[PDB]
Amino acid sequence: KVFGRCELAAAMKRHGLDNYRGYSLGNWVCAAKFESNFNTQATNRNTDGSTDYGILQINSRWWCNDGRTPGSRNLCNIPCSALLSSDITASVNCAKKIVSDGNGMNAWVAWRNRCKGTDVQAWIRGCRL
Ligand SMILES: CC(=O)N[C@@H]1[C@@H](O)[C@H](O)[C@@H](CO)O[C@@H]1O
Ligand SMILES: [Cl-]
Ligand SMILES: [Cl-]
Ligand SMILES: [Cl-]
Ligand SMILES: [Cl-]
Ligand code: NA
Repeated sequence: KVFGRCELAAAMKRHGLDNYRGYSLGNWVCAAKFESNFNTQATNRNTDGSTDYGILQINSRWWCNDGRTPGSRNLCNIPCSALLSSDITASVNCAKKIVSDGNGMNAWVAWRNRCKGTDVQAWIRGCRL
């Protein structure tokens, strides 16, 4: 599923991401925009053999199991395919654990490089929330 911008902001807000660990909703929508272009089916292979999955590009090195990342963890206790569903519950729940692990949203490389320090409120501008 390719979410619309305001459609994804609503779903993130319903699942409790707005100001989760102090990150306003616009941060999460910006992160999704540059990680997956709002596409729940996005995948990308990392150089070390791990793979990032879904709308927030969550990495199999630490957070999910895909059966093909030897030595990795499954800290969110989910198959990585659950992160590709049109329902974003799994991605949001796992995002909440990642963002709580000490490093905030710096765990998302695209957020650090393309959202951090910008007007992230622009990303929820005009949305009925
Ligand atoms: C929280 C998380 O899994 N972030 C990943 C990061 O691990 C990975 O290096 C990158 C590759 O582009 O995508 C995402 O930002
Ligand atoms: Cl915001
Ligand atoms: Cl594995
Ligand atoms: Cl959803
Ligand atoms: Cl933080
Ligand atoms: Na894993």
